[PDB]
Amino acid sequence: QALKIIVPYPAGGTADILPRVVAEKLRAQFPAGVLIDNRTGAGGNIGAEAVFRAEPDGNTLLASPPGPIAINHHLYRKMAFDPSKWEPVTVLATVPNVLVVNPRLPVKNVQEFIAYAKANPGKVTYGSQGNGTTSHLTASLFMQLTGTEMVHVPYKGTAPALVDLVGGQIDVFFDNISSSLPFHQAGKLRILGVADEQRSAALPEVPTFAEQGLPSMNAVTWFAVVAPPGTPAAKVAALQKSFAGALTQPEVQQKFAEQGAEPRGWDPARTGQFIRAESAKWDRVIRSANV
Repeated sequence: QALKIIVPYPAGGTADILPRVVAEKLRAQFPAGVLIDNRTGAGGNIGAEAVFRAEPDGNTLLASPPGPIAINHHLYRKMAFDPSKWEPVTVLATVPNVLVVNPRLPVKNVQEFIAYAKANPGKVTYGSQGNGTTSHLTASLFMQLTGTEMVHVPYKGTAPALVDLVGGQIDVFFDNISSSLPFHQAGKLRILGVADEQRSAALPEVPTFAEQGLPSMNAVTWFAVVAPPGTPAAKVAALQKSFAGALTQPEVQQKFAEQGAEPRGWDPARTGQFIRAESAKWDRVIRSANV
């Protein structure tokens, strides 16, 4: 019985790399092999649906960022499955979002940026990867927490947005840390804040938003494993224990750090609470801003 893990995003990105690094460590346990299948489309809904439908024996699993687990059903009018019915296994890792600005912007930190945005109401421009994306929703969270108003400029993905931020065609981007990190290290962008409960290992000198007085401003790309509805608890538990064991291995922790990723390996109970908490949080953000 081979373990099939569907990643509903292309090969070669973070969503693909993390479950692959982990699955490399699981080989001895899964003699019939561990197979990562990439199935792109519809915000992860295409791959997600294939797992949702599969036999709930724990040998078909979805390894995904949040979209098809906790977010999409708040964005998409109708979908082929109900995300609230996923059986949680684990969270492999978290990659925090950050507030990044063009260095000519005359702000040094979050409070200064907040003040700039309020003195220049409706004028500061933020890029995103498109409506409903993590960058769009993170910006929306920030604005609802701070009562700032900023102009949305949607891009086809991260690279066009990052190019415009570097060039100065937009003022700000709520990027994932690994995208912006090397630009910040070369002083070519300025990361003001990390939207997480603790600082990032990859950027020890940049404070969190909590430490800059905005403690509710947490926004991370979490990579979870979930099983089809009705997968038995004992199988779920055995799988999570296996994933947690791999995340211990130094080589896995190093390859995760290389992506800006903090390993988690949370137990099924913790994982479920977190997902349910995230669904609620992001629905609340989407309603206050629209889809």
